[PDB]
Amino acid sequence: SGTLLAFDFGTKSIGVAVGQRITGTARPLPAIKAQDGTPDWNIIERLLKEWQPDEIIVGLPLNMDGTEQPLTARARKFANRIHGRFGVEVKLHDERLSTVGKVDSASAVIILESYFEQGY
Repeated sequence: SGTLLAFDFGTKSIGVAVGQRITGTARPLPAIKAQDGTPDWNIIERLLKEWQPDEIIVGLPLNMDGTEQPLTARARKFANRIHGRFGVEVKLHDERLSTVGKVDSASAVIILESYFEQGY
């Protein structure tokens, strides 16, 4: 299909974006609340049945030198649980970021756009 979902892990909120390869674009969906990084999996399940993504992307936050940040490990755990519970291919995409509703998903849109621009 060329349809993809991206998630921006957070402990209180997880951003969501849906993207289309055919048109090469990404757009935000309403963020998902989390309780210490745990969402209401029914929401994630609904998104997967509704969009049938060819694969899903999860941002792997790192430092500008590529070292791991505090959330890196949680982000990864989150990524494995999606894959584990749903079987869809999940891909971690290095989120190299620096210290410088759908609006709460802005970071998920950037993660997905970057993933397309880098040729993945």
